[PDB]
Amino acid sequence: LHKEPATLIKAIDGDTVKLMYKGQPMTFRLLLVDTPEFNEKYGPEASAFAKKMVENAKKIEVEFDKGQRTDKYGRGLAYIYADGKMVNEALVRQGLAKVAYVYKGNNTHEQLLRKAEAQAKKEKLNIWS
Ligand SMILES: Cc1cn([C@H]2C[C@H](OP(=O)(O)O)[C@@H](COP(=O)(O)O)O2)c(=O)[nH]c1=O
Ligand SMILES: [Ca+2]
Repeated sequence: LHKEPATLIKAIDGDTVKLMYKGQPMTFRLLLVDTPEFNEKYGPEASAFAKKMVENAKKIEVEFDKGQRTDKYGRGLAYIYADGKMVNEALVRQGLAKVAYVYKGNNTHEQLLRKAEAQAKKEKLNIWS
């Protein structure tokens, strides 16, 4: 996989964010994770964590997987990096997201994320508390 440039337009919630990619505004949905909706338990904390991450970053990057790059709602599907750290992974590692929506052929970082989930679960963090 390859990291590509993007810039932040606006934080949205734990697992979606608005970025400019190839010069065009798009909403990205983070691959392989599910954060709680803002209205649910840990939703506000997931949103806050994801917002801090992308707002503090000097460099945002988008990494597509091998399969579909847009979902049925026209959201981009990608792994999002903030100053080299994967947002998808960081949410999971903090117990603010579950590994989820693992579809065949867009699952390159599955085992990396499951390893983070296991560690979050072990330390009983947030969702796992
Ligand atoms: C993460 C992801 C979500 N989706 C679709 C599945 C779900 O369909 P449904 O809306 O029919 O439940 C929805 C979940 O996104 P959200 O968790 O943002 O609601 O997005 C994909 O198709 N591919 C993906 O990789
Ligand atoms: Ca969600």
